[PDB]
Amino acid sequence: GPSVFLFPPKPKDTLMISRTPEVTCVVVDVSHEDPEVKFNWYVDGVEVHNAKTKPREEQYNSTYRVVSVLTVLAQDWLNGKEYKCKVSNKALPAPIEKTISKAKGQPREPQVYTLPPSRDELTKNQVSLTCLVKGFYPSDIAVEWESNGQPENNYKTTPPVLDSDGSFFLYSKLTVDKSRWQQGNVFSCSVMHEALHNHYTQKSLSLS
Amino acid sequence: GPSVFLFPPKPKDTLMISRTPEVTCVVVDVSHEDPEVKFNWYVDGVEVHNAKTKPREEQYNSTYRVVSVLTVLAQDWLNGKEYKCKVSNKALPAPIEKTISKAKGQPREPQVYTLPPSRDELTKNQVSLTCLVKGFYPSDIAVEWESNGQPENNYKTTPPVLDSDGSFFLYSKLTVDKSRWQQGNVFSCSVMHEALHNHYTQKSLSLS
Ligand SMILES: *[C@@H]1O[C@H](CO[C@@H]2O[C@@H](C)[C@@H](O)[C@@H](O)[C@@H]2O)[C@@H](O[C@@H]2O[C@H](CO)[C@@H](O[C@@H]3O[C@H](CO[C@H]4O[C@H](CO)[C@@H](O)[C@H](O)[C@@H]4O[C@@H]4O[C@H](CO)[C@@H](O)[C@H](O)[C@H]4NC(C)=O)[C@@H](O)[C@H](O[C@H]4O[C@H](CO)[C@@H](O)[C@H](O)[C@@H]4O[C@@H]4O[C@H](CO)[C@@H](O)[C@H](O)[C@H]4NC(C)=O)[C@@H]3O)[C@H](O)[C@H]2NC(C)=O)[C@H](O)[C@H]1NC(C)=O
Ligand SMILES: *[C@@H]1O[C@H](CO[C@@H]2O[C@@H](C)[C@@H](O)[C@@H](O)[C@@H]2O)[C@@H](O[C@@H]2O[C@H](CO)[C@@H](O[C@@H]3O[C@H](CO[C@H]4O[C@H](CO)[C@@H](O)[C@H](O)[C@@H]4O[C@@H]4O[C@H](CO)[C@@H](O)[C@H](O)[C@H]4NC(C)=O)[C@@H](O)[C@H](O[C@H]4O[C@H](CO)[C@@H](O)[C@H](O)[C@@H]4O[C@@H]4O[C@H](CO)[C@@H](O)[C@H](O)[C@H]4NC(C)=O)[C@@H]3O)[C@H](O)[C@H]2NC(C)=O)[C@H](O)[C@H]1NC(C)=O
Repeated sequence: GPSVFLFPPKPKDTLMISRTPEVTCVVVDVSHEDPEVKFNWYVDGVEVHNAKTKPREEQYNSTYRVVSVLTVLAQDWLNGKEYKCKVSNKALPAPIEKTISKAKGQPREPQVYTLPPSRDELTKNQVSLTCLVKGFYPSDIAVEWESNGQPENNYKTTPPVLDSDGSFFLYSKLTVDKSRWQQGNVFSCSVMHEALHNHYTQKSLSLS
Repeated sequence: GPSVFLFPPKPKDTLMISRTPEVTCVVVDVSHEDPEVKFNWYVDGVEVHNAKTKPREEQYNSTYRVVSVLTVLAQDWLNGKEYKCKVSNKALPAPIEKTISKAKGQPREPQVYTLPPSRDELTKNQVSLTCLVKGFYPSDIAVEWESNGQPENNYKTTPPVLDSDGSFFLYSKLTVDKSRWQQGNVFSCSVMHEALHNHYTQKSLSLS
């Protein structure tokens, strides 16, 4: 048979003014001769109807893949509303409810430190810039790098890791031409998280 | 019905002289009235019999959980031998083969930089020490921290992240009493990876 998966809004969507955060009910594994599902959504059990079943797109496993999407208020998600996606299907002898909400636990304000490349790393053509972002709850957050109010292309962020004190940390690495870090050039780590002021801070980092 | 999961040896096991690296065939979801499985193992298809079905231990889902374990040569794994765990079960109308070997691709020697805590982090009681370990392949690796030839207890390592250039990176964070980092005290990041010399390097980091 099948199995149902539920996914939460994106950090940036819920912590930014004019975005469109949404929850995404992914039904995977559907049998051809019975490929019709049926979604009924609920916010805190209260049945809401901003549904959006995006018609049934195809796959490889000789099976199938139906998906709904429910737009939702940012302050809704942040205030811990529960979002029950109720799948009703013919081929199943029972629906498959799957609830999910924000993570409860006390929010925690991330500390952000930016870290210059190790003296040794100069021997290369491109150098690494490190953003440490520790001690935060819940795990949802969003990191980004820029310079001159312009995004940077070459950075990659580790996913959050459960720290020893039940909070999270993570690093985001930025890579640049060694020439740039030298000169004087200034670069910024931007973090977006619940527990932050205006949900947003930004630490710079450069050369002395 | 069920589903089968296969897991590879641990990094340290295969890159260290006298360890006992093993592959672990985890059969999850077993029916009570038909809870008997059968494993037949193969190294590169050649059937080997260092099997080890650890009798069937229990669970919660009103289902079931049978497991085998096959010891194996370190240089075997590192040389890309393929390890087919063949599950034969009654309740299934077909076995469930699941192959897995080392990751193919050209091994790549990790660069290791250690990073002191950001000037601002001194306002706290405990300080963070960073190990950057980048540009390596395959993803298997093992990090560890110590001081005075003694392990440290408070560190946590991110899992490897796919970098832009098809290699991996990761950081390992070590936490210490601010008092220690000060003094003069020296700390070491220890890395164990295929592409390394003797499969092992270790960079130190301290105060000037
Ligand atoms: C054949 O049918 C389908 C078709 O899939 C096709 O074949 C497979 C093999 C792949 O090659 C596909 O590329 C290909 O299209 C197969 O369907 C798959 O089914 C498996 C399970 O049977 C699913 O694995 C799950 O993955 C989720 C999260 O995965 C995201 O990223 C995956 C890529 O790695 C991607 O596959 C998923 O679609 C999903 O996609 C994400 O979608 C959102 C949309 O906005 C996006 O933001 C993401 O970026 C996007 N990612 C991508 C790349 O698309 C994983 O979380 C599930 O496991 C969780 O839950 C399990 C318990 O239910 C638990 O055991 C796990 O440990 C894990 O637990 C989670 O842990 C963390 C907390 O730290 C957190 O993630 C969760 O909160 C927590 N969950 C819970 C509730 O505990 C799960 O493993 C795939 O989703 C699915 N593939 C696709 C594309 O849907 C299927 O394999 C075949 N049929 C079979 C079984 O024979
Ligand atoms: C009855 O209960 C048990 C309890 O399990 C869980 O318990 C509760 C608390 C919740 O978390 C529930 O989500 C869940 O019920 C269920 O047993 C579970 O079975 C599910 C699905 O059958 C498993 O999900 C998979 O997890 C594996 C990894 O599992 C390791 O790590 C887990 C968390 O980190 C841990 O819980 C496991 O114990 C296990 O631990 C490892 O064990 C070995 C043994 O020695 C050890 O050596 C390792 O060191 C150790 N790992 C460590 C360090 O933690 C994961 O691999 C699977 O994800 C891949 O496959 C999915 C297939 O569905 C796919 O959806 C994913 O996207 C993902 O994709 C893979 O990507 C890799 C990339 O390299 C690739 O190699 C694979 O080919 C590819 N696989 C694909 C696509 O198929 C998967 O998420 C649970 O782990 C397992 N739980 C336990 C306790 O074992 C059981 O299902 C329940 N009955 C039901 C629901 O019917």
